[PDB]
Amino acid sequence: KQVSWKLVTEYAMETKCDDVLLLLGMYLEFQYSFEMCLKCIKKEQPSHYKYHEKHYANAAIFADSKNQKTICQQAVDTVLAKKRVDSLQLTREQMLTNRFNDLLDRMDIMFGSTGSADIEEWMAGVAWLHCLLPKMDSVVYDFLKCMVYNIPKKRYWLFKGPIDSGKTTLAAALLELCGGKALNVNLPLDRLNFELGVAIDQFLVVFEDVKGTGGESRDLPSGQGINNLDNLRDYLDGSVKVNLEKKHLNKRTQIFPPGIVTMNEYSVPKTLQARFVKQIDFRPKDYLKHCLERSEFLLEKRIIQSGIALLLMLIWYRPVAEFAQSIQSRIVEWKERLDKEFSLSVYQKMKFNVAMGIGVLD
Amino acid sequence: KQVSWKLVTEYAMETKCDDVLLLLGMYLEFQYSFEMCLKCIKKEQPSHYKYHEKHYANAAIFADSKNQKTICQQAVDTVLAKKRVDSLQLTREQMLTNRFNDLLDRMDIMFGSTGSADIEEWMAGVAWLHCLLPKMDSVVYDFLKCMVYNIPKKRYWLFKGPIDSGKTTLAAALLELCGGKALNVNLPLDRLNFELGVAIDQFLVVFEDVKGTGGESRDLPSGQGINNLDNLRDYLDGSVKVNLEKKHLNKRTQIFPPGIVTMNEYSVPKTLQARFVKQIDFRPKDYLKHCLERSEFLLEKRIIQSGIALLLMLIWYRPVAEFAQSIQSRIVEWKERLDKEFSLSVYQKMKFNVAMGIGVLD
Amino acid sequence: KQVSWKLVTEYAMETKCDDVLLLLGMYLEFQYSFEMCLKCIKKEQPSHYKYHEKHYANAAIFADSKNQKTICQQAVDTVLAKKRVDSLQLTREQMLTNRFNDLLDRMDIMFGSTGSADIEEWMAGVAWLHCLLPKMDSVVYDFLKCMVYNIPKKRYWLFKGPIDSGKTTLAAALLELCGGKALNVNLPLDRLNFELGVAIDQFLVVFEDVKGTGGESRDLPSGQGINNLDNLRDYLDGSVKVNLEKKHLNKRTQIFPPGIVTMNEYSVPKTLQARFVKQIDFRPKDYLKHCLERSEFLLEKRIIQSGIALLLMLIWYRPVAEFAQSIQSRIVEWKERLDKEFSLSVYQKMKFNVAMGIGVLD
Amino acid sequence: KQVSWKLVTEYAMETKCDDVLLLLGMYLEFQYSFEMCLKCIKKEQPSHYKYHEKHYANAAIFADSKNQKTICQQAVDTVLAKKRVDSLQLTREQMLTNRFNDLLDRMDIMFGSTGSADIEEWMAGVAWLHCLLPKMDSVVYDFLKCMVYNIPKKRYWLFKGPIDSGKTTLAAALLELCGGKALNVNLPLDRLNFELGVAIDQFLVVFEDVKGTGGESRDLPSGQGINNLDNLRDYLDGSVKVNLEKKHLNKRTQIFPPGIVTMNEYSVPKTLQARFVKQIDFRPKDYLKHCLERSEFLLEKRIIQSGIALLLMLIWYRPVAEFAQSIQSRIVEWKERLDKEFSLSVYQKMKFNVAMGIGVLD
Amino acid sequence: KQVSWKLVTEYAMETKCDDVLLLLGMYLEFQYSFEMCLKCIKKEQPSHYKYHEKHYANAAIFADSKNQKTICQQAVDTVLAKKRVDSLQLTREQMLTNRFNDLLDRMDIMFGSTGSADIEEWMAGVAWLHCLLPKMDSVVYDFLKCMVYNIPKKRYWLFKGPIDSGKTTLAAALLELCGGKALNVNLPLDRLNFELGVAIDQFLVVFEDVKGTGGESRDLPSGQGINNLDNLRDYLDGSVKVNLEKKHLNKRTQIFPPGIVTMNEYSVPKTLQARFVKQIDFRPKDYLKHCLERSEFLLEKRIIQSGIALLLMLIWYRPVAEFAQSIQSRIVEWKERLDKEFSLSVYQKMKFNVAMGIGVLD
DNA sequence: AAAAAAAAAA
DNA sequence: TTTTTTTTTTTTTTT
Ligand SMILES: Nc1ncnc2c1ncn2[C@@H]1O[C@H](COP(=O)(O)OP(=O)(O)NP(=O)(O)O)[C@@H](O)[C@H]1O
Ligand SMILES: Nc1ncnc2c1ncn2[C@@H]1O[C@H](COP(=O)(O)OP(=O)(O)NP(=O)(O)O)[C@@H](O)[C@H]1O
Ligand SMILES: Nc1ncnc2c1ncn2[C@@H]1O[C@H](COP(=O)(O)OP(=O)(O)NP(=O)(O)O)[C@@H](O)[C@H]1O
Ligand SMILES: Nc1ncnc2c1ncn2[C@@H]1O[C@H](COP(=O)(O)OP(=O)(O)NP(=O)(O)O)[C@@H](O)[C@H]1O
Ligand SMILES: Nc1ncnc2c1ncn2[C@@H]1O[C@H](COP(=O)(O)OP(=O)(O)NP(=O)(O)O)[C@@H](O)[C@H]1O
Ligand SMILES: [Mg+2]
Ligand SMILES: [Mg+2]
Ligand SMILES: [Mg+2]
Ligand SMILES: [Mg+2]
Repeated sequence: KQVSWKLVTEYAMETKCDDVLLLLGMYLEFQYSFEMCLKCIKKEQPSHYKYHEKHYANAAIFADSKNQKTICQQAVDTVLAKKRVDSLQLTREQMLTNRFNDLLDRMDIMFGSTGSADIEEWMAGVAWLHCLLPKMDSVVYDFLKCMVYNIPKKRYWLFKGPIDSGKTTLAAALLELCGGKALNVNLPLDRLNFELGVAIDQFLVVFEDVKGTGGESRDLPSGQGINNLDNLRDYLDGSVKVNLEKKHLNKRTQIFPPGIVTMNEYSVPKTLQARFVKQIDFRPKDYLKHCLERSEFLLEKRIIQSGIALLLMLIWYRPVAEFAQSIQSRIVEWKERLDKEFSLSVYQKMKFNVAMGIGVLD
Repeated sequence: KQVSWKLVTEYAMETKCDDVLLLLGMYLEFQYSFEMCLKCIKKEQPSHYKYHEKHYANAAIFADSKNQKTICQQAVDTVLAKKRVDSLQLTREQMLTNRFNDLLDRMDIMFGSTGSADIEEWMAGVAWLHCLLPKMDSVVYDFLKCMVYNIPKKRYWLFKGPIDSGKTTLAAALLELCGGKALNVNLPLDRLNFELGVAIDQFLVVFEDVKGTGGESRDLPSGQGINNLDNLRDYLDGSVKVNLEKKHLNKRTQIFPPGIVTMNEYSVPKTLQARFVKQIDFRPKDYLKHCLERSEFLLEKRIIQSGIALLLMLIWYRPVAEFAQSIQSRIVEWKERLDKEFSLSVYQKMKFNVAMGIGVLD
Repeated sequence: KQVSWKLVTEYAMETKCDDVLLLLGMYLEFQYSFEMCLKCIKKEQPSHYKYHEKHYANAAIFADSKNQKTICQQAVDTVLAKKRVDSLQLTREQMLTNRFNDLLDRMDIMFGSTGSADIEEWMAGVAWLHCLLPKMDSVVYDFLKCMVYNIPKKRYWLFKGPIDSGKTTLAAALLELCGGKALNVNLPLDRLNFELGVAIDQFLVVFEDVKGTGGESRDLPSGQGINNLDNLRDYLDGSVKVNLEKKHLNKRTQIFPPGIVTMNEYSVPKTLQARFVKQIDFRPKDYLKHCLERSEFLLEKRIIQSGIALLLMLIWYRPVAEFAQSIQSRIVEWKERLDKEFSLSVYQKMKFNVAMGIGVLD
Repeated sequence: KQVSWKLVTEYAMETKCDDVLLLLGMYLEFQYSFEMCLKCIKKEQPSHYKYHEKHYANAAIFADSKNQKTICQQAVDTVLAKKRVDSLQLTREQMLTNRFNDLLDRMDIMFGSTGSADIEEWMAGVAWLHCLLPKMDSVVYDFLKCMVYNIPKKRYWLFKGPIDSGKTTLAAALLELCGGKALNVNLPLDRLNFELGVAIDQFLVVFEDVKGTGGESRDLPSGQGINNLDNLRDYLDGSVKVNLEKKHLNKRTQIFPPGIVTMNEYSVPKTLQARFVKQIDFRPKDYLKHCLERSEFLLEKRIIQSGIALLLMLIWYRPVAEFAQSIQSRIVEWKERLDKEFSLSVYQKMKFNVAMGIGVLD
Repeated sequence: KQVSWKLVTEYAMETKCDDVLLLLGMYLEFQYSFEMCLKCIKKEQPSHYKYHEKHYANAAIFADSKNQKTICQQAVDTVLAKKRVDSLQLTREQMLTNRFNDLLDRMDIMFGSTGSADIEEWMAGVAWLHCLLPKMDSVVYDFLKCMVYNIPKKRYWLFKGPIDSGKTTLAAALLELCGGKALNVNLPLDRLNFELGVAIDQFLVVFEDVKGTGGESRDLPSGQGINNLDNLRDYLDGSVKVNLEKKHLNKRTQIFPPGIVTMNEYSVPKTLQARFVKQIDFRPKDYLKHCLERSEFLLEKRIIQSGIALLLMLIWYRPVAEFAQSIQSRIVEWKERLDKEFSLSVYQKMKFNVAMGIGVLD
């Protein structure tokens, strides 16, 4: 009997593999007899134990096949095809709702019986993040609205401030919450062309720690990053479709995604400042630093960087009526869960602990 | 049974699908039965609900196929071949007439009972756009005439003015009305051959926010753009055929499209000014800014940069005899629809509100 | 039943089609039955209505085939192979005679019952174009003599003059008269490889706008152009073969074609200038500008740029003995036809109108 | 009978072979009959004598086959697929435990009856290494734990010190112990992309002697290293997934490995210093120099550079409980072997010897 | 019946086609029936009329083939393989003997019964070339011997003299006879290494117009050629193999080819002078100056710069025994053709006329 | 070399 | 017609 190419494509669609080698490796694991397999007995990785029993019959025939990478490439092309359909056909609020469901699925595994995560530690991350900027929940919601509305010159936010002020921390958390890519535009213009091609069909880009000039009076070393962004100001506007490029593929024409620019206090040209709708001035705080070294699980488990921490913040602080109709059902359930496991008094003591620089759980 | 490559060519041709991954994605959605399909029920996308019932039988066989991307490649090659033939064989009047028919089809769906667009909001777009440049309806007709009369060396228009003056706004509207591609020539000169290759068989190009050398007082960052356009000088002239590159394809040779250059008050060489038949000076106006702040639907729905806003402007202001004979009958219907839904007095109140800087609809 | 690949190759040879997508586009239009075919009934395009009835039966089978672009590649390669053979085999007067013969075929369909041109406008172009230089008929006979004789180190002519001097209008007409290609050599020297590849099997190349060095005293931007040409000095001399790379293919070696350099008043190094045969100093005239201004049809119909206008000028001025003995059979027919259209009086009158700076007509 | 592609993939997996030509050469060795095979009788290389008898039947049929590289490519693709699966799915503690197992498998061969090496020479390495830096066993355990926890922005170490001070010695030993590659960030900034592409799927990286711009007054050569490294801030941070590229391969998105920066006493900008957890001030020891001059087998055998000498240090000094529970069995066996072969007095004498700069083994 | 790929390969080997399109194009011309076709009847191209007769049957079946480019590619690959075997395995005498045979067969086409070239003008070329130096036939014959023997040190010749002394004329004639290439060593040292890469696999190289440094006390432009060339000592001597690199390609090792230095009369250092075996003082001759003007067809068809003109000089002046035994039969035929058309008295009169400045050939 | 685009075998 | 094998370019290097 022949290998079903349909079942490989179905597995790739269910797990959302863009990576042809990862799909090959995953599916080859399904060779071995389901009745005994240690990974399913451990329930180690969910993209295995949920799928092995279904795919075992096909994976045994797949292992005999002489064209295995051709099968996996078609399956990856089917996942890339659906992603390009979704980008052109979904409303941008549907795209965010789809990302929130994927994060809520990940939360259901993390905080259940199987998962390692302790919501007490993750909500301590919510408390630490809510102390970073004034009215942080409103900041997050206003960012989401901006990324959803995609208003044709009002699409980018600027994060500015010293070393260890929290810019990359909040940017990486918003990058996981919305989904997107990080781009390093400090590299020279002849390689920059392929860096920008990583934005093809993405929801956000974050331009991380871009360097200007005129910094040596502050011992900030100069670089080309801000001169590179001002050559790309066509891409930051998003009024017209730009032509993105990746190796061997012909150019794709699209509106370049919304995003965040993070920098130290270099000077920004007025032409580029015109592209940024809002600037957030991050300031280092002594108590946030003292709190983190007494609360090291926040850094080790990467809680303060995680989109799941900002999503928990939105669940805790925002009204139900702000979420899209599809997720409001799951959101109401998560609000009940947080009010069951924390009183307001535990959370208010967590924020008091942060302001004192004491360990968040103390 | 057997997969029909012909039917995929029909769907690609009717959808006018240039992208192999988009065609693959869309056609695979037809594999599910149209008796239950929620997107046929909801009628969310016209590229689906019109076609699914016809293509279900073939999409079920396509989903079992091992050739899937090869089937899609030939269909896409047929759509690109149809554009090649049209680009050589049609007069520029007929090419523009076809683009107007395509926009009028889209207007019918958009302003019909199935559609989401309030015609009153888009006619407020016509009012805002008409206040940007004096005699803008004549500017638009003069531009269309200029792009149809592909007169060598009298082919390109220059847009000049400060930050937030309207250059990108109007160029983006003309780009959608006429059809064309935006090009960035601020990137370095070794890489531009593949940027210029996007102009193959396009009706217009727009060279967007290109940067001058010098002029670093006034805080304008210098860049290669204007020198790169003084290079490439025969591309702008269009007396001679230029040679254009796509990856894995031989050098296509054609007269490079006419177009617009938008730039931010840099100094232009006399050699390059000799290529531009008309310069438009965009000037920032306080009342347009305050009008937009109070009538934000214009930016959220992207009305003021849409080709449909300019097409509605031409339908309102130009006499029918200036449109092509084939499209007269459809345009008389639209003039009747606008005069039915709008008096002149409602529209003159809209223009009065724009000059007042209050909300255009108030 | 099978496709005849030989009928597709016969169509490509008949129409001299060397673009693979254009051949696919053209031949697919034959799949509809010719008896109701509007494009045949209207006789719009000769490349369709001549051939549809013959190729219909094969195009129906071709439309069902699964390897359509392979069939077209072989047909295109047959046409490119003929162009390659005739480039190496033909005596260089037969090359120019062949090029005249299908310019005369092109004229014969322009001015016929299905025609779309006025001989008075095209001869008004001849009258205008004859004014541009002293004894223009002798100059074009000198140029064509140089291009057929192709004497080593005596192969190129230099056109210099300020803005709007006529050098591109004449080079573009000579380009169409000989059927060369225009090469932009202002790109970086390491990336001219595929652009010089366009010169393979051509009769001329025109170096439109080679930017020089030291133009600042004249407000002329500098660039790589002249220094690239001086690094191509062996290509200009033509004493040795050069190795030209073009894609889907191995490299072709040939003596590089002769040609024209057009140049806006830059400083030129003696090592370059010393090996052009003749420099023509173009300069503007007030009466030509007012004449073109008062007779817009010349520009709109591309008359003054056209090698058909220069070919008509050769009919009107040169003895019948100058043309090749084989083409004289067509030249003598056009000779009597132009006398039948125009007396010397109306020609001299329009020569006077040009000299008076009034509209060339009447 | 047909060739088993499965048995080749099995050989590739058991050998961990990811070079197509090496796999082809290795499997072609097996075609010659087992009973006669001189490589099996001499027990030359374990990758042959273990596997030949099993694969001879298949290798004879492989040696006749016409698609030998296609067979090996799939087998190499299967090994690379497992590497990419394990890269995403393992915890970093398991990655390090798998590396320690592969090292202990090497140690079995090195110090066994067939082995080629003397434990006393290698343990003299442990004594020389422990004297290089104070509390070296804690420094190495703290390093392992730092690379395993991978705390963002708290995950690179700085090895700073003058000429000949042991930096590259310890870095090479740590790089073999953990696995990883060295990077030369001093290259011109265009090359930097393909340098950084070496970090793909690696557990560590080391930046070997990054040169700065300062310190000409202390006789340190200027270079671009520190300036290039400060462009890579987000690569050192590890908060965001950076987009690495190899030659011709498309961009792969991952968290950049943690690691070590080695440099002479150039000045470090505060933005780059803020990304290093620990500065280890390496300084030259008179006694280590006089010791190596009289114990040169350490250099000849490459003992002090080797991760096996650092692993022996960890087996000697650290409690059993600090190792992963999977490998504790082997660690306990190796502690008993070391206590059997070396009295503490033998090791004490070695350290007293190197402290005096006497030959370690005296 | 099936196409013989062997007959296509045989045609390519007998025509020496490196070119896949030229092979395809010529072979398709054989598809027409031999009894009637015009190119045969004209006897115009020997690469057709010799071969069409036998290849007709194969070309008819080849015209129906679907593989046409694949067949020609294999045939061309055989001719390239033939060249690479000959390149590595021939003696240097055989390489020159093959160049001679190709030139004699090219001569026999030019001068035969179906000829196209006036043997008297080419013999006036011999008379003008012989007058350029004392004992020119000994200069030519000894130079050929030097390049053939390729003796270390005794390997380069210095062509020195005033401006307009014929130095580049004679070097160009020797290049075409021996099959070399020309180099520009004047460049600053940076790009010199890619310039030396021109020499890979060439038989002979010429250093064209080597500018010296010290001469500009006179009108001689000071340049770096001599001091560059002094440093290239190992390339000149040819004792040891040197690395050569073509752009974008890896280095190859070979003995750098023998050659000529062409110089204006700069001072030469003693160390460079030792590496030339002979210096030729070219001097200006007024009677040759006036002879050129009175005979200019020599320049118009470059007879006095063609390799065939020097080969005619060797055929006229040198004995049969000095030519290679393989070619002596064709040389005896060619000697008799010159003897029967030119008496020594008529040829001596040509030399006398040249010596008198009489350009008339008589 | 690695991939995209393209052609041959049974 | 189903299934496997082949060619060529891009990229990279270069400036
Ligand atoms: N506001 C803050 N006050 C004190 N410590 C902070 C703050 N924000 C972040 N940190 C600490 O600094 C580390 C790095 O934060 P990060 O967001 O990368 O700083 P940043 O503003 O991006 N600095 P940089 O990227 O170097 O300009 C975090 O892991 C925290 O330990
Ligand atoms: N003439 C105008 N006066 C005031 N506001 C305007 C005007 N035109 C446009 N705007 C505002 O400017 C925004 C951007 O316009 P846009 O056409 O992109 O500017 P521009 O002239 O291209 N500036 P820039 O691209 O930076 O050179 C619009 O979204 C409006 O909010
Ligand atoms: N001798 C002339 N005097 C005045 N106008 C002229 C003359 N020749 C041409 N023109 C006008 O100049 C326009 C462009 O001529 P063209 O030969 O393309 O310019 P040019 O000299 O090449 N300019 P440039 O390419 O910038 O050097 C034509 O379309 C005419 O309108
Ligand atoms: N701490 C030390 N004191 C004295 N000699 C040492 C020390 N460590 C190493 N050596 C010797 O120095 C040699 C080079 O050591 P290595 O670790 O490569 O130096 P390094 O610090 O990397 N030098 P550099 O790379 O120039 O900064 C070793 O082979 C030893 O012979
Ligand atoms: N003895 C002679 N005296 C003067 N002119 C001559 C003589 N012999 C030949 N010529 C002509 O000299 C011209 C230039 O010679 P050529 O060899 O091209 O330059 P050259 O001698 O290399 N000068 P240069 O390159 O500046 O060193 C040719 O066109 C010859 O026809
Ligand atoms: Mg940062
Ligand atoms: Mg703009
Ligand atoms: Mg011009
Ligand atoms: Mg070192």
